[PDB]
Amino acid sequence: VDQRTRDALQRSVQLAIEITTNSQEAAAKHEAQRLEQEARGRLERQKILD
Amino acid sequence: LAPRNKTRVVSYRVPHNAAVQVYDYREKRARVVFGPELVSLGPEEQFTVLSLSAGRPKRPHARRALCLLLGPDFFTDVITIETADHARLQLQLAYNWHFEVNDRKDPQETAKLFSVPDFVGDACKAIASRVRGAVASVTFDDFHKNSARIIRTAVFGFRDQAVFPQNGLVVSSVDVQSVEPVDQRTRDALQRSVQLAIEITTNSQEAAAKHEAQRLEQEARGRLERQKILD
Amino acid sequence: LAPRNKTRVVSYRVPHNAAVQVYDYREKRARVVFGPELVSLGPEEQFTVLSLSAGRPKRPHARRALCLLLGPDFFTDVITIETADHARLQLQLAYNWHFEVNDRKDPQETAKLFSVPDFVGDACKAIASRVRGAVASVTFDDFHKNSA
Ligand SMILES: NC(=O)c1ccc[n+]([C@@H]2O[C@H](COP(=O)([O-])OP(=O)(O)OC[C@H]3O[C@@H](n4cnc5c(N)ncnc54)[C@H](O)[C@@H]3O)[C@@H](O)[C@H]2O)c1
Ligand SMILES: NC(=O)c1ccc[n+]([C@@H]2O[C@H](COP(=O)([O-])OP(=O)(O)OC[C@H]3O[C@@H](n4cnc5c(N)ncnc54)[C@H](O)[C@@H]3O)[C@@H](O)[C@H]2O)c1
Repeated sequence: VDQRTRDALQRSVQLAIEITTNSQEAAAKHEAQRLEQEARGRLERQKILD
Repeated sequence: LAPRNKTRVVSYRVPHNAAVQVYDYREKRARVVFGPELVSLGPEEQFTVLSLSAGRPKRPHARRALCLLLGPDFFTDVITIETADHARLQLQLAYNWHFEVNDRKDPQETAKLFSVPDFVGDACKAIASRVRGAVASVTFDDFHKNSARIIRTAVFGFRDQAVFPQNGLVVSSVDVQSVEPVDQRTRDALQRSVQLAIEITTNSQEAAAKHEAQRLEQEARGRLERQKILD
Repeated sequence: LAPRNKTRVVSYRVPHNAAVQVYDYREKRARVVFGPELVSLGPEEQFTVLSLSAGRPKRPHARRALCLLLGPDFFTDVITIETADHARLQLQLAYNWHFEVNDRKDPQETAKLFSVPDFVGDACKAIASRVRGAVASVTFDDFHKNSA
């Protein structure tokens, strides 16, 4: 019945959306770091072979 | 239009896959007429007029009719629900139904098609209550990624069809059409999510290109050093 | 146009790969006429008019017709979907269909072609629900590279 209550719940749903976007950005950052380290390791082994 | 002749036998042509109910108030005898037969009233018989539901949010008392069509039709309803994350969002569903009349010669089975005089509003509010109840304990992300299975489990049970045994109305399918948030801020927040996904994809292709460039650069450098020592 | 002679036998020429349904309300007998035959009504027979779906987003009740064409045609629909990355994007699809009539002499099989009086809106919303449901759990990059 109270409008303030519904307005308070809108902040809850926008915080849930912000949480989901932060989660996908963190997953992308960790995949980027894994590929970066794999390429760096292959590059170092190739420099020693050269 | 033009007036009808009150002295002529009042009659009506029942379509294919339809039925009418008509009770002889004098001779005390009911009959349900199926198929594409032509129905002609006796001197004291009357029709059973069906007050049905229609419209886009399925309001009641919106389509009065005279015969009952029991074919594989569908009707579509708009359902506003809210999730466990308090995400208000509205749906558009589609409901394949038909009537299972086992025997058309049975006076007791075929009477039950008119046992429920608003077979559309009943089924639509029933499926609305079921879907609304099951989604209210499901978060927004799970619902967005799995909303076919959620609603198909909410409507049916533990089952391929949702039979309604008061009148024999099965519901054989549900077809979700449009799921969008009621709140504009919600949609605006999701636009930032999709543009971040695109930026992630471009950063991934740029990193892959950089690592391929570094591999070719080191290979050429190694061949150059071996050639300088040979010279 | 010019008025028709009400006293003449009302008749209609069914095309190739088509059918009509017509029920004799007096003699209590239905018949489904196939092929390119010419159909002539008895004194109490009537046609079954089909209210179909048409248009670019496939609205309902947009093309009333009289005979049923059961050939290898296609109809095209526009489907707005959304992916697991919340990418709203619309499609244009094309649906090769035909009717499988095993026996044209069977009164019960051939009655079922008119069992569903809007065979276009039904199939298009059904394929819309299926595609919309399956793509909603697939990310945007996978869908763009593998959407066939
Ligand atoms: N198999 C199919 O896919 C199929 C077959 C026939 C018709 N259709 C059409 O699909 C459309 C869906 O639109 P909607 O439901 O959003 O519009 P709506 O909500 O206004 O339709 C109300 C529903 O009530 C039903 N109805 C009306 N009068 C009736 C009677 N006398 N007896 C029994 N049932 C009756 C109709 O079939 C319709 O589906 C219908 O208008 C219908 O003509 C589909
Ligand atoms: N094999 C083929 O590729 C082939 C064959 C014939 C026609 N076509 C044409 O392809 C076009 C596709 O356009 P669209 O579907 O976007 O336009 P649309 O969506 O307006 O067409 C509606 C569909 O309903 C069908 N239809 C109309 N009246 C009918 C009846 N009485 N009985 C049975 N079916 C009926 C038509 O075949 C058409 O495909 C059609 O207009 C059709 O003429 C293709």
